[PDB]
Amino acid sequence: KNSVSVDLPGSMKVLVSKSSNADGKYDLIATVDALELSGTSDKNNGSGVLEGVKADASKVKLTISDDLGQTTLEVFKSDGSTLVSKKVTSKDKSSTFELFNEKGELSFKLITRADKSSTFELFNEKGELSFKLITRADKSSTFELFNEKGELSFKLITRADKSSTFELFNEKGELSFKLITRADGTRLEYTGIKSDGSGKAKEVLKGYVLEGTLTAEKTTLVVKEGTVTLSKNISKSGEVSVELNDTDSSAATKKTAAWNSGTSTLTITVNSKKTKDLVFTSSNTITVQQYDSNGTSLEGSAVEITKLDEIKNALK
Amino acid sequence: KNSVSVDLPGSMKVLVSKSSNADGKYDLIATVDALELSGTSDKNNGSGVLEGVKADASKVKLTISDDLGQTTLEVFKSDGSTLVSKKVTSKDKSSTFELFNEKGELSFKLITRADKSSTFELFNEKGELSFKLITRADKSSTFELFNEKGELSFKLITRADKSSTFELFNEKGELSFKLITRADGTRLEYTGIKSDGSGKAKEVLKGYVLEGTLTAEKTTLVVKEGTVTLSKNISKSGEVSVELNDTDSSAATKKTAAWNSGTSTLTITVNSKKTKDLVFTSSNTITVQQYDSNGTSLEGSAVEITKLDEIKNALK
Repeated sequence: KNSVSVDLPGSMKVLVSKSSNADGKYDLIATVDALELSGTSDKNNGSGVLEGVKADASKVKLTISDDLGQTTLEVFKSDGSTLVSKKVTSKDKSSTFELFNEKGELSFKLITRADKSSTFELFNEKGELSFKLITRADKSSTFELFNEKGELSFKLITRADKSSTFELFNEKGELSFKLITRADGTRLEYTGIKSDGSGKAKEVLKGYVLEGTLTAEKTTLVVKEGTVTLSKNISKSGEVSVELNDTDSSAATKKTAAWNSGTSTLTITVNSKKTKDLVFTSSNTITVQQYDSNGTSLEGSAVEITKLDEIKNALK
Repeated sequence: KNSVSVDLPGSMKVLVSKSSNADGKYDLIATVDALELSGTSDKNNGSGVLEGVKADASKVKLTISDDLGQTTLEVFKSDGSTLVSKKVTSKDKSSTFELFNEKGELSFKLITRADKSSTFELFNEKGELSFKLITRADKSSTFELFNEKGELSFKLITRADKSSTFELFNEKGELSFKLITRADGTRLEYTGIKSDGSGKAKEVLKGYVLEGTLTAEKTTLVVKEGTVTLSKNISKSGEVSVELNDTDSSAATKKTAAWNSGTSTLTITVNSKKTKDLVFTSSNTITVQQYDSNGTSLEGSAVEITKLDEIKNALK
């Protein structure tokens, strides 16, 4: 009737009486949704057990630890045993919530972190895990889906800059198809992936697309023109490196190339003179600039390429 | 060899040869991803069929309708029968896309409407719906998860203003649990929903919660103090209306109340004078203001209630 209001983990509040009762203990009052829960503690700091019974004989039990460092809120059906919901909170939430179905079986679990990381686990009518939503502080995401065989059937990975990774899984739960949408809407598509992770690959750029294969730790993309093969390689890391071979054997026309990962530039040489620099830009575009008749300095401006034809023209 | 470019549905380009080929027909060129497609048409406008073979013998077929109003893009495996992918675009995107597994069965289907809108659909083992994502033009997204019988298992709706509806379904795919989160963070939840819509309902406001019942047409939330019941009804749509009954028989003390929906104000009367205005606001708060001793005008300011007890003091 006169006493203090302490705060509790979860932004809940408890009023403790500052004067004992018959048994030397202290009265607790707290309002869960619309019920006024009450209890008795030896302690006088707001810790203890509070219980209440709903208009529909539904039991509510609220436990606060000695050091006010944890709260458990349990709701039971009218038989005081099979539960409706369970919420556990420390600091600074740090949280775990559980909703059960009308049957007392678990329907979903939400684990919420201090930084505000979610892991959402949802459970199906058979008691298995159907899907999972992971969210980390920066809002980047993982949506995982499962099937009868207790394996992945689909996964979407989002990053706050839009960029995503889209995956589909085969009969045995092995990856068979992957689509990586970049920042700028450029895409890498992987198809027919095998148990050993080999497959077909395809890079969709602005106005043209490059094709090739998937292996071990790399993707190899290839453009052919007469006797020349230009290769773009993307490693496990996402390391881009470029190479060129020419089967033509006459030192007058044979192209040879040098790659410089520092500047992301492939330099083509013919007849001991530099001819072109191909630049692989951080905007997932290629540019092409020619050198002088000396092959010592670059002339004009770098030219942004539009279509596979122009890539082939620089290889001619 | 080549002479005149034409633009096509689904951001493509065809090179039609001005003047006939070797037989009155016209030669056509288009580049689908990394492949040169070639064809011959009667018409010289950019219409016709273009085929080609990938390096892995997969076959590509581009069909452009005679008026340039439909394109059809298809990829087969070697064998030219079992499809890899099928895109059909029109005026003006307006497009459906389809992807098939290694067996030629359908894996996903993306339909994108003219107004940038889109339904996405994912399939399982016996080619039936696992999930659907429907995104309307104004961003509003809808996620639908189906159980292994193709009844609903989970549904999530996010409106343009971040307000949402979260729904869970039972073994018969009837709704059992509904969570409406409003734009302001307040919530309406409904549990144990039966096959006729009835259930328990809660409204989580800032500081307190009101409890009561759901019915085929309406929510009814109920606070009692002594002989008096105050009822908040939220409708089929979402119209709030409030009513008050007092079982008290003495005219000296019995409350009666007038609802005024245009102002969202409940006015309580006792002994033929007005006493209080409960005002239900568009911020989902309640406020109380007393009348002067005449019961003819309002004294002081309106006070915002922060907990249930207060509503209940108001009702004494």
